[PDB]
Amino acid sequence: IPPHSLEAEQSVLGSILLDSDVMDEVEGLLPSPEAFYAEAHRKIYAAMQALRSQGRPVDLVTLSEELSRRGQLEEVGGTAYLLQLSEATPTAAYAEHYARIVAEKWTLRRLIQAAGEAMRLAYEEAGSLDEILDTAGKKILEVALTKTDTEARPMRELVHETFEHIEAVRTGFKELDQLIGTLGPGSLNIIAARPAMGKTAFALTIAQNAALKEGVGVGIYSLEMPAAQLTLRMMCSEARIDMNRVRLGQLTDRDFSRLVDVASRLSEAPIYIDDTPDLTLMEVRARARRLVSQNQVGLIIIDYLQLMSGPNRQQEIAAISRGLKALARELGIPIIALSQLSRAVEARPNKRPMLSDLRESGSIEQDADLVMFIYRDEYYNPHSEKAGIAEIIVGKQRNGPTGTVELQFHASHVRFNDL
Repeated sequence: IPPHSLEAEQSVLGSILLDSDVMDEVEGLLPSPEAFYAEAHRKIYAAMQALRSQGRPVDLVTLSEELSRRGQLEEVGGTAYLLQLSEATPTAAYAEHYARIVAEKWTLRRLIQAAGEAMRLAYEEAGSLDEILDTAGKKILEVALTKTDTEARPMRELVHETFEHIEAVRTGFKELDQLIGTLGPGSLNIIAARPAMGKTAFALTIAQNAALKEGVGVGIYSLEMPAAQLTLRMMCSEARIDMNRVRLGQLTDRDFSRLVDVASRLSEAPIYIDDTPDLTLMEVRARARRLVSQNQVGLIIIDYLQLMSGPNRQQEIAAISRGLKALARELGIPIIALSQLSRAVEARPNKRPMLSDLRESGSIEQDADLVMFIYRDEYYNPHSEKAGIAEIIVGKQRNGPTGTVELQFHASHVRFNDL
């Protein structure tokens, strides 16, 4: 008994016949013929597009020519139906309006199908519970995130959307951003370093710059430390208070209000932290979808990869990174995954990481769009003069070349600042 609007479909086709220039507008809201419920209208529309795909004016004459060629001129109702579409509407000025109706009715049908797909998957019982729930959620979430079902999208549709976007997440580090640009939609980004190098501190800075400055929602999978503590660290770091040394009864009335103010700014940030300790890939996916749909979220951080479970430790990690790459794509947002490195990195004179070091943790390099390492000279040389300086080595990216960019690191309250 599927939702549709025969009148709106007719008005759309009819108003295109009255003025083929509305086709611009209409194709925006109705990119794919599948939007049309009536088999007939779907054939008509597909032919009207091909006529634009050939650049020849779409009217009552050329449409019959194109249809009868393919053969459906009678299927669609003859040129008499075509005639009726013309007169059944007095203007072309409302094209957009009727298209919005047709577009919306389709989404409902699209949802009906996705839901029915989930329902059919549960009955079958083929595949583990995790796999069922994963596909069920992917289908449903696709209805809201993808504009069509079309397997291969036409360039015209694609160009329209990219151009629409260029008439209108960043790391926040001005010099790094120059080198790598933004962390693109649907990308896996990897921050890898030896433990205690400051990946988390680094990641949380990005999280704050994105959420507080750019105003983009950011979800954190804090697999290692509990949410409560991660929150204390952000407050205390910002407010310049070493919570590990300084006790409560040792706070000045001044710097106390100071962290209440730092706590005020943080409290308004759209940062969501999930600290469930031992998540599988499937679980992270399932949670991500719930998070992303309940909240405006443009960034996800996994801290850190090696603490995730499997359903060979290299192969589990490689299956995880692959699944995260997929997730990023499915949601159209960047995902940061933090990664630990082997002691292997340290068994050589030049103790700084390089892309090669990653093949030790499986085929992870292949699925990461960006790879950034963190090296500090203080880590392997208590004396050595590069104290306050930390270096971020872009091992792999697509917006520019490789390169080491340097930032300030104050070990005191564990922060990263521009140079």
